[PDB]
Amino acid sequence: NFMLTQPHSVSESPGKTLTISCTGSSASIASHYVQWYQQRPGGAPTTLIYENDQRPSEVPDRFSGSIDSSSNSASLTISGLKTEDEADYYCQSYDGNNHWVFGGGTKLTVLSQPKAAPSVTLFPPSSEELQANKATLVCLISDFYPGAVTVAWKADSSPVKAGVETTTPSKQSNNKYAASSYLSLTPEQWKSHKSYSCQVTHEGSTVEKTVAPTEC
Amino acid sequence: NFMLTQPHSVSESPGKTLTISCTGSSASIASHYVQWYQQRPGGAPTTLIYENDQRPSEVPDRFSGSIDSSSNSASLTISGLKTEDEADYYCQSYDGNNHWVFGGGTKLTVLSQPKAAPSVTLFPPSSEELQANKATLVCLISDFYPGAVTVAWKADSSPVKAGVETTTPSKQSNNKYAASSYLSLTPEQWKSHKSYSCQVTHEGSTVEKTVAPTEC
Ligand code: NA
Repeated sequence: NFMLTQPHSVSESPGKTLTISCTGSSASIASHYVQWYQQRPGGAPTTLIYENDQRPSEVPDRFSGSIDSSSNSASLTISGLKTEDEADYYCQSYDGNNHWVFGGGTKLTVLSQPKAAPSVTLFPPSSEELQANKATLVCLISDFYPGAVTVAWKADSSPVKAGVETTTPSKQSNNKYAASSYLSLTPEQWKSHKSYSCQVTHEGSTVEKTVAPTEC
Repeated sequence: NFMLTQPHSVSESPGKTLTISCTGSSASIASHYVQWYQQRPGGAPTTLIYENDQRPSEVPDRFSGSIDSSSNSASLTISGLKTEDEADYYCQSYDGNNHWVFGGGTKLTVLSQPKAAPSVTLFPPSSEELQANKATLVCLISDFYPGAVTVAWKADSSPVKAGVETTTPSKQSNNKYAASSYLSLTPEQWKSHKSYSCQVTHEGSTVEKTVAPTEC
């Protein structure tokens, strides 16, 4: 039935303005009231926006709500960004039976350092692995900021989904993020295809790397 | 100066008995009092044991602390593991100047599913990488539970710390955990050494793979 989708992450420098979206599925977003909550790490969530655009008195005017019926979305706009705004933000509404429905949440990053697109290194199966009748590709994703990427794999052009595992991005020692996606297959599938590809999307950046069985 | 070392992770089925050890370095464990704190996931830390073995009345008698001067260690024992005992555990004492000294912390898991040691797949630098005057080794760690590991690299037989980056464990789709570690070298250092090793520790069990520079 009805479900709410939010972006995983949003970013902006201090003093500027960003916006978090909340897109509904299977039903109109305008059918029920939409709420917005801020969740600092540990502690009670605070109500920022209720009934689409009404704001509690203790919430500053920087936070505003809106509803766009054209895109079936709710929007939380935050101006005059401060570092204290760094938190997780949730949108909430009701389904057909007036039962609660929440979004996945959005990590707000107040940019403290230069942005960085990831390095994408694709590894073919090691000879040791292939001697053990096993085959796994590893897509290493390193040195990106903020820490939100989506990975897509391809075999001989067509995309694959079965056998794909992607780890949650975690921080390296230089305050940048690292992650890795891996695709496990049988050695037959590995050789029965001309090439494999791993495609990483990081905001408006897309890198795709391609490997083929070794000829050496 | 004075340091306190705990195992990284421990686990056991409900109802059994488990001991977490805290070994001191550079000074005697019997010189100052030892505390044991418990941090449940997402909660505030509380005092389990203070002054080596004194127990606050609100703490169940299933907890107990001891001191062993022969091994220069303090130990927390939990008789009859309960589900609410799943938490992080810390030992704490003082140095010669009576400043706080904390152990590294131990993650305790009450087993809800079978324990599974990790698979460790070690990848050498690809040709596409060495073509670009770059070299990265990737250690893929997958299919383990509980989700807690520590990774250590070695060049030939000496431990290497510069260039290591390890990601945090992420829950795969089969309800087990995966993680990765990578070591970034120059193509000169890769060719110079005769072998590289990645050592993964999972609750006193260690898996360790080795690769050597072979042309292609
Ligand atoms: Na667990």
